[PDB]
Amino acid sequence: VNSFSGYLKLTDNVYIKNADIVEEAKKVKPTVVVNAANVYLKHGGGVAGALNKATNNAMQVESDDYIATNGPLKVGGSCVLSGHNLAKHCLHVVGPNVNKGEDIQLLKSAYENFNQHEVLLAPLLSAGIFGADPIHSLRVCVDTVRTNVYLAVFDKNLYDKLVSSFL
Ligand SMILES: O=c1ccc2ccc(O)cc2o1
Repeated sequence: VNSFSGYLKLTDNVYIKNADIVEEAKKVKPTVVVNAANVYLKHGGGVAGALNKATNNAMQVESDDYIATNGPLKVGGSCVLSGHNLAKHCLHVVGPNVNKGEDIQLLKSAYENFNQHEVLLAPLLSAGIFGADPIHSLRVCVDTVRTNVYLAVFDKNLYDKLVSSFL
């Protein structure tokens, strides 16, 4: 049993809810929240900007030190950093950004990072301002992630379309 509430079960391991991932993280304090990161960990907008704002910019300060030491992530890659006030850990995962021309095949590689964690609160990778089709992102998630993933979908309209089109 875990603390996640109000989710719709899609598969053995994947759950979905219409929720603000920031508000959900603040309520649950999950072991792992996933950030929709870029390779520079520049948390300007979308999920990343909202998560970082909720940490009062402490996520960005920590991320800048990580990049100064390690250099940029790979598209499809990840790193584990603090979850600050939102979670124990934040798994920063880089899905391909269609609005930068990145290979959508890298979305599966991005979701493979989730398998290193038994339970996660996450957004749909490469959705929103990353430009991918969220229906596709949900299909890749279900077909790639084997650990237990609780997906928070920001738009109510999109949530209802993801559920009503799910195979
Ligand atoms: O300001 C916000 C608050 C949460 C949030 C959550 C997801 C997203 O794509 C954008 C967002 O912007």
